[PDB]
Amino acid sequence: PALKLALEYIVPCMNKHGICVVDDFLGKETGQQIGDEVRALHDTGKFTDGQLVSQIRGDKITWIEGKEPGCETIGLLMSSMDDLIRHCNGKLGSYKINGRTKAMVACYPGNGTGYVRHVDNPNGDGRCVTCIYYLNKDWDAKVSGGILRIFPEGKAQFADIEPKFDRLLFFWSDRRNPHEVQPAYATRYAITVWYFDADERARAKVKYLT
Ligand SMILES: O=C(NCc1ccc(Oc2ccccc2)cc1)c1cnc(-n2cccn2)nc1O
Ligand SMILES: [Mn+2]
Repeated sequence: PALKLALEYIVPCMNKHGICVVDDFLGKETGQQIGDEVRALHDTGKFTDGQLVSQIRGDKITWIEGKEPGCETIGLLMSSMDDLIRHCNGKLGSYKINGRTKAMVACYPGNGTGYVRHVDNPNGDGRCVTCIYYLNKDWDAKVSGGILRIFPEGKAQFADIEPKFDRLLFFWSDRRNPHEVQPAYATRYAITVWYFDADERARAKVKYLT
């Protein structure tokens, strides 16, 4: 359960490696339901965020609050993510997590598109923990690719994360974990939520106002 999973794995694993994976997070029924909602978003051309603003990502994204009609199971996923982070309260490094972003739903077309190497939060914008959920049924990375490769600072080796179905991924959002998405040869879906550190976000606000 959430508390046991948080205190006995996520907290120790995050403090040791900064990268954490939870498999079969929600179960098959809920996983396929989340997939159905995401596919509905894709089929009705909802991945149009940024499409009206001038400058280059190759994927398509949309932001989900979780309470929109047809997005309820995504909201349920977001609730479960929150339960875990809440049960970690105060024990995740030195962070005091007080908020989060909406869910970013990302679609990778499958024509070799991936995501260039980057750092999620390199300039202290307040994001401390990156949470990704994968909903790709029967993903065989040997053929379909789409592996997320993370290069943790203070490790010799890199960490390869297959976007397997019903998999949850946690990692520090700062310079410790640069990462890239390898080319995708099948439609690849991911849902990402970012949690905020209170004081770092306050410092960021002060910088914006100063
Ligand atoms: O950083 C990102 N996008 C910009 C962003 C994200 C969240 C934000 O929320 C807030 C809101 C308010 C204050 C601070 C942050 C803001 C900007 C971002 C990071 N990785 C990826 N990957 C794609 C594949 C693997 N990784 N794609 C991304 O688009
Ligand atoms: Mn990223």
